[PDB]
Parts: sequence; structure tokens; C-alpha cells
Amino acid sequence: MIISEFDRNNPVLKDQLSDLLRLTWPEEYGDSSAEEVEEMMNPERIAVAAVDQDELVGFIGAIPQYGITGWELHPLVVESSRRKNQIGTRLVNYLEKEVASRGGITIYLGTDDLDHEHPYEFYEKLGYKIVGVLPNANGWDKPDIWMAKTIIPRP
Amino acid sequence: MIISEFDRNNPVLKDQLSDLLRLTWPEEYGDSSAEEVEEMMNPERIAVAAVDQDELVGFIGAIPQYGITGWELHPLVVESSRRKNQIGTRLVNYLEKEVASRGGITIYLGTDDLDHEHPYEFYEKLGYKIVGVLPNANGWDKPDIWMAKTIIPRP
Repeated sequence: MIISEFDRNNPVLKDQLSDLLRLTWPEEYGDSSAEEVEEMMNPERIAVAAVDQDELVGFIGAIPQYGITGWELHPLVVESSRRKNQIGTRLVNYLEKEVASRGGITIYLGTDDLDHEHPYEFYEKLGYKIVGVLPNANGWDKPDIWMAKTIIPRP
Repeated sequence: MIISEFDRNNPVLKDQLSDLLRLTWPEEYGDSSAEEVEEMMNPERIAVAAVDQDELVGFIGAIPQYGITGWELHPLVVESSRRKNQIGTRLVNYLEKEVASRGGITIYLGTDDLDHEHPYEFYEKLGYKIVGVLPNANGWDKPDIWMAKTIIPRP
């Protein structure tokens, strides 16, 4: 497969991202599917696709939250398959390179660490470290964990 | 002055929020001023205005990030004046009530704690506690601090 910048002018690729979001998180994107995709296509954001045989099998994005130095990893969606983790890993590695090329220094993310491999385990193996916790985020005692990584060497 | 839900159908009130954002953070909203206001008017978000003599003197908003239980305080902008802190305080207190009424349990925020009273001091006195830190967020050693508060009693 190929990992590259998502072609925001390919309506079919956007339809597939839409279907991927809907099928992965029904009552989470089932209605705002197309709307979410448009948000993800915002020029300020980074958008990366994993394509195999002209089929979108994965997507990862990043949002510049603090200048162009601090970015939020969002979202990361990969099709169901036995190479899912490898797809995700390649998506993450490509994203870090993209982010760094736009002046990014650090990438953070928020996860409830639930399956809707545990997200925490996945990111921990990629070098991400817990930088914060929000209690009751998703409900009493149901926290959200924030993880981050400095994606470039100390100058 | 009066603190109440922002009338999203009042174009003059939106023009004033636009001017407030531009004048408070020139090279931060100087161009995306109107665009930022439209984002802030999104129906899912909470929008609160501080109005005095038909003049918008302050604004505070919240974004539902985790279901309807976890909300992000963003933004908080108050005009320059000697009652600025009191305006901000009343905005924050009204927001917490609004958030809680929509099923919210906790409110968090991110701050670089710089003046573009220190934001950290301001929120600390209102009951917000540090729940995380992102190093290099705004640049090397220039972190962003995340603060949060549970806005309703333990059931």
C-alpha cells in the first residue's frame, strides 16, 4: 500500500473516508460522516491516506493547535484487517514527518483508551508518553488520557 | 451589565465579538476574526455574552469535546477595564451553570499563561486545577498548561 498526503480534490477518496468513519464508529459518525470529512479537509490541517488497490484502508490527521509547533493527532482510523497495527504505525510515522516539515515540535492526542490493541498500548510503543489526565471526561471516573511526543531532535 | 446566552441571530453582537477578538489579539484574530466568530456560533457549542449598555464587553464559550460530559472552555475574551476580572469571573460562573445544564461534568482548558492577571492565577482562584502539561507546545520549553474542574457535586 501507499501512504501519502490525502488528495482533498478526490471526491471518491473523501467518500471512502466517509464510509470508513461511519462503519468504524456508527453512533459516533453515522450522521456527521460527510461533515466530519469536510472538517478534516481543512487546509490548515494535515491529512494522510493509506491507499491499497485504489481503496482507502486508513487515514490519519493532525490539527495545528499551538502555533505550528504543537499539533493534535486526530483522527486515526484504520480498516479492519490483520495488518491494522502496521497500517496505523506507518500512518503515525508518516504524520510525524509531515508535522515536523511544517515546523511542528510536538504531537499530542487524547484517548479514552477504549475500543469502540488498546490505544494506550499502541501509542506507548510508538514513543508517546502520558502528559495529562482528565477525570470524569467521559463520565464519573471515566477519564481521558493525553499523550504526547517530541517529534524532532533537540536543536 | 448582563450575562446571558449570546444571541447568535444578532449580527451586531457578532460584529462586536469580531472587533473584540481583533483588538485583543491582532496577529491572532486580525484576519480570521469573522471566521472565528462563525466557528464560535456553532450550535453544539455554548456561547455566553457580557453586555453593558448594548455593548459587548465580554464573551466566553465552551466546546463539547467528550460526549456532553467533558467540555473545553474556549475562548474567554474581556474588554480592557478595571472590572475585567469581575467580568471574567461572572462569565466563568455562568458558563459552568450552562455546561452543567447540558449534562456537563467537567470543564478543562489550555493556557500558555502569557498576556498577549496571569491566566493561571485567574483560573486557580476559580477552582481549576492543573491536569496536564505539554512541553514544547508553543516552542522548546514553552509549554501549555491544561487545567480542569468538576462543575457539579458527586452524585
